[PDB]
Amino acid sequence: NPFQFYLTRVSGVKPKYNSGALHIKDILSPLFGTLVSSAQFNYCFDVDWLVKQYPPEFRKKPILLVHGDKREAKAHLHAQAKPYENISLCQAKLDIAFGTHHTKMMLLLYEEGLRVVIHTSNLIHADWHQKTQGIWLSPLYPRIADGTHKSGESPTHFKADLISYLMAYNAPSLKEWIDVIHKHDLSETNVYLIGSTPGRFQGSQKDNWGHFRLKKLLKDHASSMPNAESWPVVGQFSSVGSLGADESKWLCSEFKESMLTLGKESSSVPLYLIYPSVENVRTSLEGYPAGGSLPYSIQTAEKQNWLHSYFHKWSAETSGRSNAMPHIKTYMRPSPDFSKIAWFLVTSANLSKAAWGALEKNGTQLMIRSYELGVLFLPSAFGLDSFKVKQKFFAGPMATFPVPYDLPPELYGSKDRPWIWNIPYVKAPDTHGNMWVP
Ligand SMILES: O=C(O)c1c[nH]c2c(-c3ccccc3)cccc2c1=O
Repeated sequence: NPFQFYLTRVSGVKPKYNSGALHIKDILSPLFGTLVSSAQFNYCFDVDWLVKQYPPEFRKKPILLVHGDKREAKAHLHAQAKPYENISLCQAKLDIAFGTHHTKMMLLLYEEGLRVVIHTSNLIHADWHQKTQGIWLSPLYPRIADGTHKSGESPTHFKADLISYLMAYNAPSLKEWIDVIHKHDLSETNVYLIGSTPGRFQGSQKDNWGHFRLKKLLKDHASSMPNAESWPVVGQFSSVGSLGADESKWLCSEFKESMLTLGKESSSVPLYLIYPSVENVRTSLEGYPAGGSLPYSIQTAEKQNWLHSYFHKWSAETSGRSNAMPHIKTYMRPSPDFSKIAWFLVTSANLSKAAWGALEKNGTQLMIRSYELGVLFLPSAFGLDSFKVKQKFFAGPMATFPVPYDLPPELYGSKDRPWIWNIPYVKAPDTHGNMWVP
Protein backbone atom coordinates (compact mmCIF):
# COMPACT_ATOMS: atom_id res chain seq x y z
CA ASN A 1 0.00 0.00 0.00
CA PRO A 2 1.07 3.59 -0.66
CA PHE A 3 -1.17 5.02 2.05
CA GLN A 4 0.59 3.96 5.29
CA PHE A 5 -2.65 4.36 7.25
CA TYR A 6 -2.81 1.95 10.20
CA LEU A 7 -5.04 1.12 13.13
CA THR A 8 -3.75 0.48 16.62
CA ARG A 9 -3.65 -3.05 18.04
CA VAL A 10 -6.81 -4.11 19.91
CA SER A 11 -6.53 -6.61 22.76
CA GLY A 12 -9.32 -9.15 22.37
CA VAL A 13 -9.88 -9.45 18.63
CA LYS A 14 -8.72 -12.43 16.59
CA PRO A 15 -5.09 -12.27 15.31
CA LYS A 16 -6.29 -11.67 11.73
CA TYR A 17 -7.63 -8.28 12.87
CA ASN A 18 -4.29 -7.22 14.37
CA SER A 19 -2.16 -8.45 11.47
CA GLY A 20 -1.30 -5.09 9.95
CA ALA A 21 -2.11 -3.07 13.07
CA LEU A 22 0.52 -1.23 15.12
CA HIS A 23 1.17 -0.88 18.83
CA ILE A 24 3.23 2.02 20.15
CA LYS A 25 6.03 -0.46 20.94
CA ASP A 26 6.11 -1.34 17.22
CA ILE A 27 6.35 2.33 16.19
CA LEU A 28 9.28 3.00 18.55
CA SER A 29 11.07 -0.30 17.78
CA PRO A 30 14.67 -0.23 16.46
CA LEU A 31 13.30 -1.87 13.30
CA PHE A 32 11.88 1.58 12.46
CA GLY A 33 15.18 3.41 13.05
CA THR A 34 17.97 4.03 15.56
CA LEU A 35 16.53 6.68 17.85
CA VAL A 36 18.55 9.81 18.63
CA SER A 37 15.76 12.04 19.98
CA SER A 38 11.98 12.30 19.89
CA ALA A 39 9.18 14.79 20.41
CA GLN A 40 5.77 13.61 21.65
CA PHE A 41 2.93 16.06 20.96
CA ASN A 42 -0.22 15.08 22.84
CA TYR A 43 -3.06 15.97 25.18
CA CYS A 44 -2.84 13.42 28.02
CA PHE A 45 0.38 11.70 29.17
CA ASP A 46 1.27 8.82 31.52
CA VAL A 47 5.03 9.39 31.58
CA ASP A 48 5.97 6.18 33.41
CA TRP A 49 3.96 4.17 30.88
CA LEU A 50 5.33 6.16 27.92
CA VAL A 51 9.02 5.59 28.76
CA LYS A 52 8.32 1.83 29.04
CA GLN A 53 7.10 1.83 25.39
CA TYR A 54 10.52 2.89 24.10
CA PRO A 55 13.02 0.05 23.59
CA PRO A 56 15.28 -0.38 26.64
CA GLU A 57 18.36 0.82 24.76
CA PHE A 58 16.54 4.03 23.71
CA ARG A 59 14.92 4.96 27.04
CA LYS A 60 17.54 7.60 27.95
CA LYS A 61 17.53 9.44 24.62
CA PRO A 62 16.07 12.96 24.88
CA ILE A 63 12.26 13.23 24.80
CA LEU A 64 10.31 16.49 24.48
CA LEU A 65 6.69 16.45 25.68
CA VAL A 66 4.56 19.12 23.96
CA HIS A 67 1.39 19.74 26.00
CA GLY A 68 -1.15 22.44 26.81
CA ASP A 69 -1.55 22.06 30.58
CA LYS A 70 -1.74 25.04 32.98
CA ARG A 71 -1.61 25.69 36.75
CA GLU A 72 -2.04 22.48 38.82
CA ALA A 73 -2.32 20.22 35.75
CA LYS A 74 0.99 21.67 34.57
CA ALA A 75 2.59 20.97 37.95
CA HIS A 76 1.29 17.39 37.88
CA LEU A 77 2.86 16.77 34.47
CA HIS A 78 6.20 18.24 35.57
CA ALA A 79 6.08 15.99 38.65
CA GLN A 80 5.53 12.95 36.42
CA ALA A 81 8.58 13.75 34.30
CA LYS A 82 11.03 14.89 37.01
CA PRO A 83 12.26 11.30 37.69
CA TYR A 84 13.44 11.20 34.03
CA GLU A 85 16.33 13.60 33.51
CA ASN A 86 16.19 13.12 29.70
CA ILE A 87 12.63 14.47 29.37
CA SER A 88 11.97 18.16 28.64
CA LEU A 89 8.58 19.86 28.42
CA CYS A 90 7.09 22.51 26.14
CA GLN A 91 3.87 24.23 27.21
CA ALA A 92 1.98 25.24 24.07
CA LYS A 93 0.43 28.68 24.52
CA LEU A 94 -3.38 28.74 24.67
CA ASP A 95 -4.30 32.44 24.61
CA ILE A 96 -7.97 31.89 23.68
CA ALA A 97 -10.39 30.64 26.32
CA PHE A 98 -11.54 27.00 26.25
CA GLY A 99 -8.77 25.90 23.90
CA THR A 100 -6.77 22.70 24.29
CA HIS A 101 -3.61 21.15 22.81
CA HIS A 102 -5.16 18.13 21.11
CA THR A 103 -2.56 17.40 18.39
CA LYS A 104 -1.12 13.84 18.52
CA MET A 105 2.20 13.64 16.73
CA MET A 106 5.60 12.00 17.10
CA LEU A 107 8.79 13.42 15.61
CA LEU A 108 11.38 10.62 15.61
CA LEU A 109 14.98 11.62 14.81
CA TYR A 110 17.18 8.65 13.89
CA GLU A 111 20.76 8.06 12.84
CA GLU A 112 19.28 7.03 9.48
CA GLY A 113 16.83 9.90 8.95
CA LEU A 114 13.62 11.38 10.33
CA ARG A 115 10.09 10.02 10.71
CA VAL A 116 6.82 11.85 11.39
CA VAL A 117 3.84 10.04 12.94
CA ILE A 118 0.43 11.74 13.08
CA HIS A 119 -2.11 9.77 15.04
CA THR A 120 -5.17 9.92 17.33
CA SER A 121 -4.14 8.27 20.64
CA ASN A 122 -3.32 9.81 24.00
CA LEU A 123 -0.10 8.52 25.60
CA ILE A 124 -1.86 6.41 28.23
CA HIS A 125 -2.40 2.64 28.40
CA ALA A 126 -6.17 2.70 27.82
CA ASP A 127 -5.91 4.58 24.52
CA TRP A 128 -3.82 1.77 22.95
CA HIS A 129 -5.63 -1.16 24.56
CA GLN A 130 -9.18 -1.65 23.24
CA LYS A 131 -9.97 1.47 21.18
CA THR A 132 -10.19 2.11 17.45
CA GLN A 133 -7.36 4.60 16.75
CA GLY A 134 -5.67 5.81 13.55
CA ILE A 135 -1.99 6.24 12.64
CA TRP A 136 -0.29 7.77 9.61
CA LEU A 137 3.39 6.80 9.23
CA SER A 138 5.65 8.98 7.12
CA PRO A 139 8.46 7.47 5.03
CA LEU A 140 11.96 7.46 6.41
CA TYR A 141 13.12 10.92 5.36
CA PRO A 142 16.86 11.00 4.59
CA ARG A 143 19.11 13.83 5.68
CA ILE A 144 20.17 16.37 3.07
CA ALA A 145 23.93 16.33 2.60
CA ASP A 146 25.75 19.20 4.28
CA GLY A 147 26.61 21.63 1.49
CA THR A 148 23.86 20.40 -0.83
CA HIS A 149 21.12 22.97 -1.49
CA LYS A 150 17.78 21.31 -2.22
CA SER A 151 14.30 22.11 -0.95
CA GLY A 152 13.43 18.61 0.21
CA GLU A 153 9.81 19.59 -0.50
CA SER A 154 6.96 17.31 -1.65
CA PRO A 155 4.30 18.06 -4.29
CA THR A 156 1.89 18.36 -1.35
CA HIS A 157 4.03 21.08 0.33
CA PHE A 158 4.19 18.94 3.47
CA LYS A 159 7.63 20.14 4.61
CA ALA A 160 6.78 23.84 4.49
CA ASP A 161 3.35 23.17 5.99
CA LEU A 162 4.74 21.17 8.92
CA ILE A 163 7.32 23.90 9.59
CA SER A 164 4.51 26.48 9.47
CA TYR A 165 2.51 24.46 12.01
CA LEU A 166 5.48 24.25 14.40
CA MET A 167 6.33 27.95 13.97
CA ALA A 168 2.86 28.86 15.26
CA TYR A 169 3.87 27.66 18.75
CA ASN A 170 6.63 30.32 19.01
CA ALA A 171 8.53 27.89 21.27
CA PRO A 172 12.33 27.57 21.60
CA SER A 173 12.28 23.80 22.01
CA LEU A 174 10.35 23.53 18.72
CA LYS A 175 12.69 25.83 16.84
CA GLU A 176 15.22 23.03 17.34
CA TRP A 177 12.85 20.58 15.66
CA ILE A 178 12.18 23.05 12.83
CA ASP A 179 15.92 23.11 12.15
CA VAL A 180 15.97 19.28 12.10
CA ILE A 181 13.14 19.22 9.56
CA HIS A 182 14.89 21.81 7.36
CA LYS A 183 17.83 19.43 7.18
CA HIS A 184 15.79 16.46 5.89
CA ASP A 185 14.30 15.50 2.52
CA LEU A 186 10.51 15.10 2.80
CA SER A 187 9.89 15.02 -0.95
CA GLU A 188 8.32 11.53 -0.92
CA THR A 189 5.34 12.67 1.19
CA ASN A 190 2.00 12.03 -0.56
CA VAL A 191 -0.39 13.49 2.08
CA TYR A 192 -1.44 17.08 2.80
CA LEU A 193 -1.14 18.49 6.32
CA ILE A 194 -4.33 19.95 7.85
CA GLY A 195 -3.69 21.74 11.11
CA SER A 196 -5.50 23.96 13.55
CA THR A 197 -3.72 26.47 15.76
CA PRO A 198 -5.28 29.00 18.15
CA GLY A 199 -5.89 32.45 16.79
CA ARG A 200 -7.97 34.82 14.70
CA PHE A 201 -7.02 34.59 11.04
CA GLN A 202 -7.95 37.05 8.30
CA GLY A 203 -6.68 37.94 4.86
CA SER A 204 -3.87 35.73 3.61
CA GLN A 205 -3.91 33.69 6.83
CA LYS A 206 -7.60 32.73 6.52
CA ASP A 207 -6.84 29.61 4.45
CA ASN A 208 -3.97 28.37 6.63
CA TRP A 209 -5.91 26.42 9.25
CA GLY A 210 -9.04 24.55 10.19
CA HIS A 211 -11.97 24.01 7.90
CA PHE A 212 -10.83 26.83 5.56
CA ARG A 213 -7.53 24.95 5.10
CA LEU A 214 -9.54 21.88 4.07
CA LYS A 215 -11.69 23.99 1.74
CA LYS A 216 -8.61 25.48 0.07
CA LEU A 217 -7.05 22.05 -0.56
CA LEU A 218 -10.29 20.63 -1.98
CA LYS A 219 -10.70 23.66 -4.25
CA ASP A 220 -7.12 23.41 -5.56
CA HIS A 221 -6.42 19.68 -5.69
CA ALA A 222 -9.73 17.83 -6.14
CA SER A 223 -12.06 17.77 -9.14
CA SER A 224 -15.82 18.15 -9.11
CA MET A 225 -17.69 15.33 -10.79
CA PRO A 226 -21.17 15.23 -12.34
CA ASN A 227 -23.85 14.63 -9.70
CA ALA A 228 -21.43 15.78 -6.98
CA GLU A 229 -24.53 16.81 -5.01
CA SER A 230 -25.27 13.10 -4.50
CA TRP A 231 -21.86 12.29 -2.98
CA PRO A 232 -22.40 12.31 0.80
CA VAL A 233 -20.14 13.77 3.48
CA VAL A 234 -19.22 11.47 6.37
CA GLY A 235 -17.88 12.75 9.69
CA GLN A 236 -16.82 10.33 12.44
CA PHE A 237 -15.70 11.62 15.84
CA SER A 238 -15.50 10.96 19.57
CA SER A 239 -16.74 14.29 20.97
CA VAL A 240 -19.24 16.98 20.01
CA GLY A 241 -19.09 20.67 20.86
CA SER A 242 -21.84 23.23 21.18
CA LEU A 243 -22.86 23.81 17.55
CA GLY A 244 -25.76 26.20 18.09
CA ALA A 245 -29.53 26.24 18.25
CA ASP A 246 -30.00 24.81 14.74
CA GLU A 247 -28.02 23.39 11.83
CA SER A 248 -27.83 26.72 9.99
CA LYS A 249 -25.72 28.31 12.75
CA TRP A 250 -22.49 26.43 11.92
CA LEU A 251 -22.86 22.74 11.06
CA CYS A 252 -24.61 23.06 7.70
CA SER A 253 -23.63 26.67 6.91
CA GLU A 254 -19.85 26.88 7.13
CA PHE A 255 -18.63 23.42 8.22
CA LYS A 256 -20.55 21.37 5.65
CA GLU A 257 -19.92 24.04 3.01
CA SER A 258 -16.16 23.59 3.39
CA MET A 259 -16.53 19.80 3.40
CA LEU A 260 -18.56 19.70 0.18
CA THR A 261 -16.02 21.76 -1.81
CA LEU A 262 -14.65 20.12 -4.95
CA GLY A 263 -12.63 21.93 -7.59
CA LYS A 264 -12.46 25.59 -8.56
CA GLU A 265 -15.98 26.25 -9.90
CA SER A 266 -18.98 27.50 -7.93
CA SER A 267 -27.38 22.17 -0.35
CA SER A 268 -28.95 18.71 -0.61
CA VAL A 269 -25.71 16.75 -0.04
CA PRO A 270 -26.41 14.01 2.56
CA LEU A 271 -24.46 14.42 5.81
CA TYR A 272 -23.74 11.29 7.87
CA LEU A 273 -22.34 11.72 11.39
CA ILE A 274 -20.97 8.61 13.13
CA TYR A 275 -20.91 8.71 16.92
CA PRO A 276 -21.30 5.85 19.44
CA SER A 277 -24.75 5.18 20.86
CA VAL A 278 -25.24 4.16 24.50
CA GLU A 279 -25.70 0.57 23.35
CA ASN A 280 -22.44 0.75 21.38
CA VAL A 281 -20.62 1.74 24.59
CA ARG A 282 -22.43 -0.68 26.91
CA THR A 283 -21.61 -3.73 24.78
CA SER A 284 -18.04 -2.61 23.98
CA LEU A 285 -14.85 -4.40 25.03
CA GLU A 286 -14.29 -1.77 27.72
CA GLY A 287 -17.93 -1.39 28.74
CA TYR A 288 -19.21 1.90 30.11
CA PRO A 289 -15.64 3.12 30.99
CA ALA A 290 -15.14 3.56 27.24
CA GLY A 291 -17.53 6.50 27.63
CA GLY A 292 -14.91 8.23 29.76
CA SER A 293 -13.21 9.02 26.43
CA LEU A 294 -16.42 10.16 24.66
CA PRO A 295 -16.99 13.45 26.56
CA TYR A 296 -20.37 14.70 25.27
CA SER A 297 -22.02 16.51 28.19
CA ILE A 298 -25.75 16.60 28.87
CA GLN A 299 -25.61 20.40 29.20
CA THR A 300 -24.40 20.74 25.61
CA ALA A 301 -26.55 17.94 24.21
CA GLU A 302 -29.87 19.25 25.55
CA LYS A 303 -29.36 22.54 23.66
CA GLN A 304 -28.98 20.79 20.29
CA ASN A 305 -31.34 17.82 20.09
CA TRP A 306 -31.70 18.70 16.38
CA LEU A 307 -28.19 17.30 15.86
CA HIS A 308 -28.95 13.75 16.90
CA SER A 309 -31.14 13.06 13.87
CA TYR A 310 -27.84 13.03 11.93
CA PHE A 311 -26.24 10.36 14.14
CA HIS A 312 -25.26 6.88 12.93
CA LYS A 313 -24.01 3.93 15.00
CA TRP A 314 -20.41 2.82 15.30
CA SER A 315 -20.00 -0.31 13.18
CA ALA A 316 -16.68 -1.74 12.04
CA GLU A 317 -17.08 -5.38 11.00
CA THR A 318 -14.69 -4.60 8.12
CA SER A 319 -11.84 -4.25 10.65
CA GLY A 320 -13.27 -6.48 13.40
CA ARG A 321 -13.62 -3.41 15.63
CA SER A 322 -17.39 -2.94 16.21
CA ASN A 323 -16.79 -3.41 19.95
CA ALA A 324 -13.59 -1.29 20.06
CA MET A 325 -14.90 2.20 20.70
CA PRO A 326 -13.59 4.91 18.36
CA HIS A 327 -11.13 7.54 19.46
CA ILE A 328 -10.01 7.99 15.85
CA LYS A 329 -11.62 10.91 14.00
CA THR A 330 -12.16 10.73 10.24
CA TYR A 331 -13.91 12.72 7.53
CA MET A 332 -14.46 11.56 3.96
CA ARG A 333 -16.50 12.04 0.77
CA PRO A 334 -17.92 8.74 -0.56
CA SER A 335 -19.74 8.17 -3.82
CA PRO A 336 -23.54 7.67 -3.66
CA ASP A 337 -23.09 3.87 -3.49
CA PHE A 338 -20.14 4.11 -1.04
CA SER A 339 -17.88 2.17 -3.44
CA LYS A 340 -15.44 5.06 -4.00
CA ILE A 341 -14.26 8.09 -2.03
CA ALA A 342 -13.12 11.50 -3.33
CA TRP A 343 -10.82 12.01 -0.30
CA PHE A 344 -10.16 10.83 3.26
CA LEU A 345 -8.95 12.75 6.34
CA VAL A 346 -7.69 11.28 9.61
CA THR A 347 -7.24 13.84 12.36
CA SER A 348 -7.40 14.74 16.03
CA ALA A 349 -10.23 17.21 15.31
CA ASN A 350 -13.65 16.39 16.80
CA LEU A 351 -16.96 17.93 15.66
CA SER A 352 -16.49 21.30 17.31
CA LYS A 353 -16.00 24.98 16.50
CA ALA A 354 -12.99 24.95 18.85
CA ALA A 355 -11.17 22.45 16.59
CA TRP A 356 -12.35 23.47 13.13
CA GLY A 357 -12.82 27.23 13.52
CA ALA A 358 -15.84 29.55 13.41
CA LEU A 359 -16.24 32.66 11.29
CA GLU A 360 -16.26 36.02 13.09
CA LYS A 361 -16.35 39.72 12.18
CA ASN A 362 -18.90 39.57 9.36
CA GLY A 363 -17.30 36.51 7.77
CA THR A 364 -13.81 38.01 7.52
CA GLN A 365 -12.01 36.18 10.34
CA LEU A 366 -11.66 32.51 11.29
CA MET A 367 -11.28 32.02 15.04
CA ILE A 368 -9.79 28.74 16.27
CA ARG A 369 -9.30 27.86 19.91
CA SER A 370 -7.27 24.67 19.80
CA TYR A 371 -4.30 22.84 18.33
CA GLU A 372 -5.31 19.94 16.04
CA LEU A 373 -3.53 17.96 13.34
CA GLY A 374 -4.45 15.51 10.61
CA VAL A 375 -3.47 14.29 7.15
CA LEU A 376 -5.55 14.42 3.99
CA PHE A 377 -5.45 11.71 1.30
CA LEU A 378 -6.37 13.10 -2.15
CA PRO A 379 -6.59 10.88 -5.26
CA SER A 380 -4.66 13.46 -7.31
CA ALA A 381 -1.64 13.04 -5.02
CA PHE A 382 -1.54 9.34 -6.01
CA GLY A 383 -2.22 9.76 -9.74
CA LEU A 384 -5.90 8.78 -9.40
CA ASP A 385 -9.33 10.32 -9.92
CA SER A 386 -10.91 8.54 -6.92
CA PHE A 387 -10.04 5.87 -4.38
CA LYS A 388 -11.83 2.54 -4.49
CA VAL A 389 -12.95 1.55 -0.99
CA LYS A 390 -11.23 -1.57 0.35
CA GLN A 391 -13.96 -4.07 1.16
CA LYS A 392 -12.13 -5.75 4.08
CA PHE A 393 -9.72 -3.49 5.96
CA PHE A 394 -7.08 -6.20 6.49
CA ALA A 395 -7.65 -8.22 3.28
CA GLY A 396 -5.70 -7.92 0.02
CA PRO A 397 -4.67 -3.69 -6.32
CA MET A 398 -2.99 -1.79 -3.45
CA ALA A 399 -4.64 1.45 -4.72
CA THR A 400 -7.82 0.80 -2.70
CA PHE A 401 -8.21 2.84 0.42
CA PRO A 402 -8.67 1.09 3.79
CA VAL A 403 -11.75 2.66 5.38
CA PRO A 404 -11.79 1.34 8.97
CA TYR A 405 -15.57 1.23 9.57
CA ASP A 406 -18.58 -0.10 7.69
CA LEU A 407 -20.40 1.64 4.85
CA PRO A 408 -23.09 2.69 4.45
CA PRO A 409 -23.37 3.95 8.02
CA GLU A 410 -26.45 2.80 9.95
CA LEU A 411 -28.89 5.34 11.41
CA TYR A 412 -29.66 5.24 15.13
CA GLY A 413 -32.77 3.23 15.88
CA SER A 414 -35.71 4.93 17.55
CA LYS A 415 -34.62 3.62 20.97
CA ASP A 416 -30.95 4.59 20.52
CA ARG A 417 -29.43 7.63 22.24
CA PRO A 418 -26.04 9.29 21.75
CA TRP A 419 -23.50 8.46 24.42
CA ILE A 420 -23.62 11.29 26.99
CA TRP A 421 -20.88 10.85 29.54
CA ASN A 422 -22.20 12.71 32.63
CA ILE A 423 -25.58 11.03 33.20
CA PRO A 424 -26.22 7.57 34.68
CA TYR A 425 -27.02 4.36 32.81
CA VAL A 426 -28.62 1.95 35.30
CA LYS A 427 -31.03 0.01 33.04
CA ALA A 428 -28.64 -2.68 31.77
CA PRO A 429 -25.08 -3.69 32.76
CA ASP A 430 -22.00 -3.60 30.55
CA THR A 431 -19.62 -6.37 29.45
CA HIS A 432 -17.93 -6.31 32.88
CA GLY A 433 -21.18 -6.43 34.86
CA ASN A 434 -21.31 -2.76 35.88
CA MET A 435 -23.56 0.27 35.54
CA TRP A 436 -22.47 3.87 34.92
CA VAL A 437 -22.97 6.32 37.79
CA PRO A 438 -21.05 9.61 37.18
O1 LIG B 1 -7.10 13.44 23.43
C1 LIG B 1 -8.35 13.51 23.32
O2 LIG B 1 -8.88 13.28 22.21
C2 LIG B 1 -9.22 13.88 24.52
C3 LIG B 1 -9.49 15.19 24.92
N1 LIG B 1 -10.25 15.49 25.96
C4 LIG B 1 -10.81 14.50 26.69
C5 LIG B 1 -11.63 14.80 27.81
C6 LIG B 1 -11.91 16.10 28.24
C7 LIG B 1 -12.94 16.83 27.66
C8 LIG B 1 -13.21 18.12 28.11
C9 LIG B 1 -12.46 18.67 29.14
C10 LIG B 1 -11.43 17.94 29.72
C11 LIG B 1 -11.17 16.65 29.27
C12 LIG B 1 -12.19 13.76 28.55
C13 LIG B 1 -11.97 12.43 28.20
C14 LIG B 1 -11.17 12.14 27.10
C15 LIG B 1 -10.59 13.18 26.35
C16 LIG B 1 -9.79 12.85 25.25
O3 LIG B 1 -9.58 11.72 24.94
